[PDB]
Amino acid sequence: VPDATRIGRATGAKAPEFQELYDFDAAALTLTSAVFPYDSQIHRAHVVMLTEQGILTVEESATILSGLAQVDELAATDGSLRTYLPYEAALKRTIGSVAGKMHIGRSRNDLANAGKRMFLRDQLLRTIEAVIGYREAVVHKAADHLDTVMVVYTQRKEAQPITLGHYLMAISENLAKNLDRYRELYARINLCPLGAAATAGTGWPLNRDRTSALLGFDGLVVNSIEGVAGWDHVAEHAFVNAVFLSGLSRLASEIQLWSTDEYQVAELDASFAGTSSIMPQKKNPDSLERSRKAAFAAMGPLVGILTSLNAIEYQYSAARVELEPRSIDALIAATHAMTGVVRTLHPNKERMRQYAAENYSTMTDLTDMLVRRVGIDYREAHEIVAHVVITAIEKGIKANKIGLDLVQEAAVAQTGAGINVSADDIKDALDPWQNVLRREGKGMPAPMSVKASIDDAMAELHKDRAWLANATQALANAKQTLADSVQQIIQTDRKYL
Amino acid sequence: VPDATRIGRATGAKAPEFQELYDFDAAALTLTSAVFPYDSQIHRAHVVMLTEQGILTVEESATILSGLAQVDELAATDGSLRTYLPYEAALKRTIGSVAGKMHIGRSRNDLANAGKRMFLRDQLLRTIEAVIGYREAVVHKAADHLDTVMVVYTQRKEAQPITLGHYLMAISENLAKNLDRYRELYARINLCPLGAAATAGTGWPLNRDRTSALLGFDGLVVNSIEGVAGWDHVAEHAFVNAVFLSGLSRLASEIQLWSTDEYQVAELDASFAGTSSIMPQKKNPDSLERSRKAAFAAMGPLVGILTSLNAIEYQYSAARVELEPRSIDALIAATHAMTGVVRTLHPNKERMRQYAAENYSTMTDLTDMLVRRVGIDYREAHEIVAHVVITAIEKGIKANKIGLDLVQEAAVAQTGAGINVSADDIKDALDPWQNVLRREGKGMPAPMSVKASIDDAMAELHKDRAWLANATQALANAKQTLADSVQQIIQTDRKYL
Amino acid sequence: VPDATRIGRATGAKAPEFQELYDFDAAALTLTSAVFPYDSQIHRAHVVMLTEQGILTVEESATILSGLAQVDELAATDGSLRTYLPYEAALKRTIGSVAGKMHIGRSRNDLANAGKRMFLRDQLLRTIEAVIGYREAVVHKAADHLDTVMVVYTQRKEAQPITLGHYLMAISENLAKNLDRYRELYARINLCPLGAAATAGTGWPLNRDRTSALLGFDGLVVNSIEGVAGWDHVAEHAFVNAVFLSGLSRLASEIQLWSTDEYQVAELDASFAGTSSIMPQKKNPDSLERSRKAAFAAMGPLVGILTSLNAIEYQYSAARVELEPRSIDALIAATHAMTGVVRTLHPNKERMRQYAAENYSTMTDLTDMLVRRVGIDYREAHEIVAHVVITAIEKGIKANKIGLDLVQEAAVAQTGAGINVSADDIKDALDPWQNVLRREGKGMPAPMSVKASIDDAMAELHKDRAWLANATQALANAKQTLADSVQQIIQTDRKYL
Amino acid sequence: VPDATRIGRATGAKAPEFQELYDFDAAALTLTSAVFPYDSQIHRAHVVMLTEQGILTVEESATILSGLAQVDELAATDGSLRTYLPYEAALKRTIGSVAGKMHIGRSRNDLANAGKRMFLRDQLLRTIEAVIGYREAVVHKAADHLDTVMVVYTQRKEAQPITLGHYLMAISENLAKNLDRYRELYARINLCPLGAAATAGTGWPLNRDRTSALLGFDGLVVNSIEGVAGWDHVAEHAFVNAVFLSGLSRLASEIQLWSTDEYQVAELDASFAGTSSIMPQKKNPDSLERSRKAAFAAMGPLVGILTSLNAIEYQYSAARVELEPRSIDALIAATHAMTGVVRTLHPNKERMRQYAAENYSTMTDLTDMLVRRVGIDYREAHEIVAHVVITAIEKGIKANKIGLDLVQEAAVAQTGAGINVSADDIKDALDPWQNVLRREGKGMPAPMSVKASIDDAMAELHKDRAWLANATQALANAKQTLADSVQQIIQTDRKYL
Repeated sequence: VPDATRIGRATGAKAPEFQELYDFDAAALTLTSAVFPYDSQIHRAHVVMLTEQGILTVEESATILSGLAQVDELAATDGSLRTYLPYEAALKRTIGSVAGKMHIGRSRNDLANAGKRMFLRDQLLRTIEAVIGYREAVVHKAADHLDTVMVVYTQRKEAQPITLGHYLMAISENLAKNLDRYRELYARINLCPLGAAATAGTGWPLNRDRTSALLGFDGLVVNSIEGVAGWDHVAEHAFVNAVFLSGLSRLASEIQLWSTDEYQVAELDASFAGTSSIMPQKKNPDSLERSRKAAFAAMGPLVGILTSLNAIEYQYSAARVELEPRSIDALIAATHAMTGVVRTLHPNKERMRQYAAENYSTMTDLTDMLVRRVGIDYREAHEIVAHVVITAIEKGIKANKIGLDLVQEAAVAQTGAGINVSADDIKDALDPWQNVLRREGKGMPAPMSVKASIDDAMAELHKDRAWLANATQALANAKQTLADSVQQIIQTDRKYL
Repeated sequence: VPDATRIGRATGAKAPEFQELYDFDAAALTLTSAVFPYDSQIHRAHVVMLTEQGILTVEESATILSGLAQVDELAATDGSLRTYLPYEAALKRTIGSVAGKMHIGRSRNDLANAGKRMFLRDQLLRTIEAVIGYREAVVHKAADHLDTVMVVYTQRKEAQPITLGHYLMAISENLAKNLDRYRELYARINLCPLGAAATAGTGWPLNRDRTSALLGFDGLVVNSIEGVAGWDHVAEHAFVNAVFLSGLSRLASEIQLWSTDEYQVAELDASFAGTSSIMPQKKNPDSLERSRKAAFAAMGPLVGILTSLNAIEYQYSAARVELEPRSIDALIAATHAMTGVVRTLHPNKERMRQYAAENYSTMTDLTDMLVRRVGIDYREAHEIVAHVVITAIEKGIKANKIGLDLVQEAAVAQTGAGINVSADDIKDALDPWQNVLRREGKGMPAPMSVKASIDDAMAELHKDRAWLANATQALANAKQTLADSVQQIIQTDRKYL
Repeated sequence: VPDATRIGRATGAKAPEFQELYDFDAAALTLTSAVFPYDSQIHRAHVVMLTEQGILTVEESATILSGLAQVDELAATDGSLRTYLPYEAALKRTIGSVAGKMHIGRSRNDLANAGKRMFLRDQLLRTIEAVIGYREAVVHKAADHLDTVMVVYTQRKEAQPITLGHYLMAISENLAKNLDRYRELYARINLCPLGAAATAGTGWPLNRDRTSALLGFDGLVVNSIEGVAGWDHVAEHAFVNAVFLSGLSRLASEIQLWSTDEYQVAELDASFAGTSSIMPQKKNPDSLERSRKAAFAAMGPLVGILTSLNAIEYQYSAARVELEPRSIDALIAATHAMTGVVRTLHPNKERMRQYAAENYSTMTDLTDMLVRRVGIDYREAHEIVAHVVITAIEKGIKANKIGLDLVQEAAVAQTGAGINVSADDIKDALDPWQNVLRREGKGMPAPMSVKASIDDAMAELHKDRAWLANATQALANAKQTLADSVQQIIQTDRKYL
Repeated sequence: VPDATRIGRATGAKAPEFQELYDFDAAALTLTSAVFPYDSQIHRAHVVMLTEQGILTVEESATILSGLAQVDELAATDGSLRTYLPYEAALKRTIGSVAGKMHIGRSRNDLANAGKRMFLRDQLLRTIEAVIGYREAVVHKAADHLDTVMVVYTQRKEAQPITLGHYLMAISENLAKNLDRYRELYARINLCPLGAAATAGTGWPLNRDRTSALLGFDGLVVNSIEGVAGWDHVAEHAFVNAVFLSGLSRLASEIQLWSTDEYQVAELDASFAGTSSIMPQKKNPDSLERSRKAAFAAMGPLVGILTSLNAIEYQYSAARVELEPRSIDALIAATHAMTGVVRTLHPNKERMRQYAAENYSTMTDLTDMLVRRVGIDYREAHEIVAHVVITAIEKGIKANKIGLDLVQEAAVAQTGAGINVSADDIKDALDPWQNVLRREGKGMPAPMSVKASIDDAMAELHKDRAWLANATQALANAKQTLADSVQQIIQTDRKYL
């Protein structure tokens, strides 16, 4: 059965990144189902530590640890066993009374806090990976468009000449700082609240550093109230999602205006556009609009979370709003989709050059030139060139046909004085590619300037990937160390007692 | 004329920190008036740099720089001269045509972006100072209450025994991470977008590193689009305010429940409470409620800013919502007020000890004890002690009068079996101060454990102050260097030409 | 298998209304799956109208209408057939080319707009029903507590004596105005945008009034742009949910403070409370806190929707945020839960009377009495009674033991003058039940005053139910008329051609 | 001194409506200063009623009422006398002890609640007036553009031909429903909570209907808790502002795209555009962007208010966020500005007709035609016409040059079959003005259809104005009745005692 939406101008298949936008909603787990595997890790690491502290005998420990494996498999099909007390009770039906001892010196409060942190931890690494993939597409694309002269806009009005590479490296710098936000957040998420128990700790001599290490954390949430009452990292995760997607919305909006029937300076790749069920001519920006809709929706969780924190005391509370899997799934899908839009975007280079040359974005260089040559102040030069534009529009003269006669009229009509400049000066000022070549300082659109910041982004991307790799490898190490300690106890009990 | 609100039980004056809450609203500047002094700094630093680059002659430079001083003084009483173009025009009326040359290679876009950053920069240091003052009061107060036994709550129900020092050190840990957020933000605020001009730079050979250094920045916003289109730091500043104040709201809510007529475990200092104009008995928590109202209002700017970013392209845009002075003024007033509430809070130690001993917060230790002594699993022990509570309530027995007979009944009625524990074990378990002494791991309420994290917070506060001092001193250095360079040009022109 | 959470003090089963809070999240449909049955109604009504307009022959119509039945059944298990174009294509595989003609003069834009309206329509009636059930429990409960003297609070400080019936009738008045909001909204939701097609109508001679009537609408969205671009009713639905649940959060917070270990003026019914997995004494207000969490989350959709509307033009747009089934499901569950909390709430009448008599909420009547008897101004009387309270607290005198000596001291110590009142006046003023009986104006807690507004709420509830019944019956009528017209065409084609 | 921003292409003065956007921020009152005149009305009406109830002697009443006049004048320059207790104390310094008796049976709680309602009441009428002025400009403008053929957009892609009048009447229908929202809100704002006193009424025999009538209310907030705890009308006022401005943002965004350098289908009037301080060619849409920024900011108050309601009990609370004067002032300025933008907008009719004829918005009529003539299903016809567009773009054929050869190619290349239609059918289908004339059902762009809904909007606007007039006149009547009753008492005391 074919894809019934790939009709008319929607040729080929949806790009896989484009399809994500339609799939994540119905495939998203509940928070309960997504956190549940991490709770089971906590059960194992907590029991291991209880064993190493002499609170559980090695017999008791091995019986429990083997029960968790059995119950974990039951809960794969029985959703009711995914909250703690149903889980504990089913473990008691599987190995008996000893099951209850896995909760010594522990609570649902610090269990839930740790499990949700572990879930948000992986989803944070999942996000950093996607945001790195987003930046790479952006930077790779910039490197191919150092010569693609085009206008930049301000207030949705043509401003000055630049290049597509210049524009894309603004997104790279936006994404670099969003990656810092995410890494900063990670340091506060990857703290372990286990050992806080209900909110006040326990008399049982737990080793909180041990449970924290086995579960992949880089440190502890020290104070026990903060361990269960702390939620600011949930609000911050929601925020960074919101702020990052707002920049993604702006790019998607920028590209959507580029690809209007009236601009026609860019065209979406067919694999990222849909059609209309009624209007055959439509090549619709469904990818851009559905991506932005995910950006708008990220406002919701952030507001919900902060409202819930403003409404309570500094306590554990069941009234606090969560950051849900479906919210992150939406962020990932949009990020993947815009990664694809950017990689496959088709710039219409000739109409780009045309707008830059004809629609008066070069007037600033005409103004600056009068100031460089005849030495008038900028406000006066600006007033003359304004008259030039006003007159040229009235007379239908495109910017690149503006000449000496017209510049002389405006100076006269505005100051009574002529102005001492040559036809060649005007010609230089009105050449959009020279507008680019002259803007060669740090962060400006000249090729050697944009290439320089691309090289910097290359070096920064290598560090981004390195940070991601070390963080991913660290969690894998602790996960492997935990699985070893678990088999160690199960085999020790099997052989020596 | 006396303060007509200090009547009835509202004895003495309002605490000055309490009065701030009523004064900041009517005293708050507009964004235009608050940013305007920083724009004038930018005019000076930008002109200095234009001079050092040979774009302005030293004569032109000195004439401009002297004009800014004159116009700055005019604008102290003429509000209309506080936006750029009115300012430029009044400088032209004061020194003539040369005034226009101060805008060479510059725009209102990067001017405004830099000026607002400078304003938010100082207000960020102002906030860190207040948040440090908030943490100091919290930690100083904790150090005096290592022995103040009291219950901690979860879900607004008495949970386990702790101390006031333990509770306050949860706030200290919350504030430490909010200080990290603010310092992380500072690094992104203290970047200079000047040199971006409209959005694309300029042909004029500016030294952007020079203007950035003279104005106190630690680096550049490199890409020129990001220089004018970047706003994520405004949204992040709004967020950290929102999240930090949400924790402040929770403490104020915690203290407000403490000081209810029904709890009576704490009392606000008279200088932080008001009365009722109708009900003479009221000692009202106006300080707490008005502080929380500031926390709720901080939701607004954050949402407004992110909405505006979701609604535009990646451009300079006049449609973006600002972070207003009055919003920060509200944060500061609430922070100062809660600094005062915490310092002067009166804990009712005896009723604190009473609740801890009588209202069953010690039952967990009774449960843990059965598990330590007779070795039953925790779920079974928990079921027995639950029956103990149910029966003791039915019979009006306070927790600390629970004895061997009752524990034996419940075990029998629940398991058919007696339970092998002594009267002295039960007595230990039910002593609320021993509940505290036994919770002696990291982050737990035992005095030696709370004293340990106080010492850590002492060391962290010293670093907080050091970071603040270095950051404040750096801006003062650059401000002094700028003022010197300005006088240098004015005196060079006066003597040699 | 028993409910593993019903342990300790959590005796019996969860109340069914309480269980809803834990079930709705995993059971909630996607917007696609919830709107899909209504789209199929639209297909039928649209085709019927096309037939009555002579755009489809009766043969074509019957073939289509029979295909929809077949495809509807396929889509019950094939989720992919629940968006339009997959559905149309599968109808074409089932009856052939004629399938395409069901889309004549129609678009996905006005189809989706109408289908979502129909979904929100039923969910709005579902909400009004639940909110009526909420008000009935509130009013029924008030009628049983005209004598339950208790203090009302302001700023979480005891204010004046009232009764539980008085308090509950404030909620009834809050709910009456929320029912008006919902009915006002309904009139704007129940308008039909079908006939707008893409956004501009069509040349095909549709009868829009006909399609609107067959689908249960009370009128048209007239202008065709408004038909597809209109979304304000989605934002308003989100808002009323948010504002109504905020009042529900406040009641749940009110009851949660009532049921603290320190207040003890009310107790949740065991079927609406949980326990702790660690602390056996806990009787936790899970119902209240989880209900409030739904109130906080309703902030999200509202903000998401309005953000999306602020970010677009006045057009159809795929970027607009929806009101999702899971959001409404949360509202319903919380409303049902608080309906149960209110019905089964256990007021502790004796401790209610005790607080009212001892904790100084009667001082206003003491103040008013001095003004009635000796004729001093209220500010002076208020200052005397304030001194009375201050002294009585210092000396440990409960309010109801305040006598003539004390009142005379305070007047002397404050004015130098005695005060001409009798021991019996003071005794009257300090009797909390007389405080109630004297507050007998409109809306005040005296029994005859509260009974009067209960009778009014009875009459209003009868009208609420009548409006609901007429609105439900109207949709059922149109649904039946539609099903008849569909069978009419299928049988006409079967017999005569 | 001239307006230094009216330079370059910013010719003439700012339109006064445009200037409002820059003035309201610095001119906005605090909530305290804006509510204060209404509090003084309440003092008068409350005292009058106390007199009519025999609680005050006519001597006492006249002394008070004359004092309020004196103190009102003092508070015009002394801001400290604008909150209640400072005001009462200064009235006591002016007429003596009797001043205190004006507060009998009253509180700051119901005083503040009523005063803020009165303030929001007038500001609501102020808003309805502005929104009516907005709709009139929209409808007046539509009536002049029944022939202005232009494309409508969906997803920012050209959709189908319409007219400017058709588009504007979508805004009129949006505004009609926003006027209903505002009138619905008004009925809940114009209820009087006075008589509730602290929260529970009073023993003093007040006539609440009397005070309510003298102050212009149409009814009472009956229950006394609801009288002081009720805030839902504040949240609803914030919402309707937010939702209405979101529609205003969308129009401003629509017009801003119209007026891009690339669309050029509309141009802002010079009096509603600014220029750039650097780029002389800029004709910037400052009016549109600053209007949208007001729409985004209206998100803030709404969120702040609902957060504060979610964070408290159902009580009077000083923690509730207000709707501030500056928020409404922003709404009014934007509404006035867009009223001016719409009235003075310059449509470029020829380029409008050009886009409609050349850029393929007529393809739906080409598709519908194949279905009408040869009877193929819509999906097949749609696939053929899609191929037509794809081929015509490839070959550079504008829509209106599409002919029989091309249509025949596509049918063949897509179905193998030719298609039985004439050159004249195709020509009809591709004529954009006939696309309009054929869309002649309810709400469609045909002139006789748009003229019909203009006549309806005319009739609705007359009713809008009538409702506004009756509501304004009613408040003026009660204000005059109050002023009479006040002079009555002052003159009665002067003559007879």
